Amino acid sequence: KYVDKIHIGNYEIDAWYFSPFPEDYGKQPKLWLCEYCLKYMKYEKSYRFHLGQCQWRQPPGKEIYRKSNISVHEVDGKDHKIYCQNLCLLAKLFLDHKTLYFDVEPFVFYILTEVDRQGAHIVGYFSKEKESPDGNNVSCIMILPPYQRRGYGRFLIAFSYELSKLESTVGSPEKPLSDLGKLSYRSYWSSVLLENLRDLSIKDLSQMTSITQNDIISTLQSLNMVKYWKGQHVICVTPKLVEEHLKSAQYKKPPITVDSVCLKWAPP
Ligand SMILES: Cc1cc(-n2cccn2)cc(C(=O)NNS(=O)(=O)c2ccccc2)c1F
Ligand code: NA
Ligand SMILES: [Zn+2]
Repeated sequence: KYVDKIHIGNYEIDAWYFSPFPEDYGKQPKLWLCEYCLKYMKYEKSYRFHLGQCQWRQPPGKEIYRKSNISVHEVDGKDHKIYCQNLCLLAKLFLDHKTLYFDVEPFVFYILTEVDRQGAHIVGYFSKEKESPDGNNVSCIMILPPYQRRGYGRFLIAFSYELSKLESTVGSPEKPLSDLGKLSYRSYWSSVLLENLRDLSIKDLSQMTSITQNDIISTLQSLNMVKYWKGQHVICVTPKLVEEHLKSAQYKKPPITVDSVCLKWAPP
């Protein structure tokens, strides 16, 4: 019997996939997580006791982003081993293709939190290899289900690439991307490419955004905005074909914007 339902903060959330919590925790009906330190418990009474004991009101690590009540925390797998393992155990409940939850030292995690008077509440996260050989600026990305399809996920993609802009490199998410993930990247890419051509070689669109050319190209093929000439992909679009696509219904909700002004990060 596996964990199938968590209680975290003020939400109960059904599980989507199997997550390797220790067998004693699995056999429980419900798992109870401190929304700040991510400690998981088997009983409401231990949960309730911890709630009055817990002194954490925010994630560990450094607050590298803060605009309004949106915040992002940098947490190093090496410096916060237990926390990051709980994080991956939580994320595995909603990621089919994540395979890594105890070997956290090679990774750095970026926690997205929403702040109120009581504290900074975890919305989602993405992981990132300290040293990625395949040039992957994202390993796993996860938005908690009650926060999905409301901007936070795209915000993390943007934030992932702004760190890519500060390291002077291009990066692509590791694969396979989940179903919600595939649709969120194509949408982000489309929106960033379209609003760069309303405002260029493919190699230029690749350095101005740190999007890999394959991701640029494949998105432009999805828009029918690229011609092929003797083995080469060429952007072909009129400013009108950028503007209809840009104002089509899909790009109408006001996103949460990464204001680089408010990003207190420096490359290693
Ligand atoms: C990468 C990613 C992953 C997950 N996820 C995976 C497992 C569990 N969750 C959820 C989201 C998401 O929340 N997408 N919706 S969105 O942020 O509002 C949004 C709006 C416009 C354009 C692009 C996105 C997401 F982006
Ligand atoms: Na649910
Ligand atoms: Zn705690």
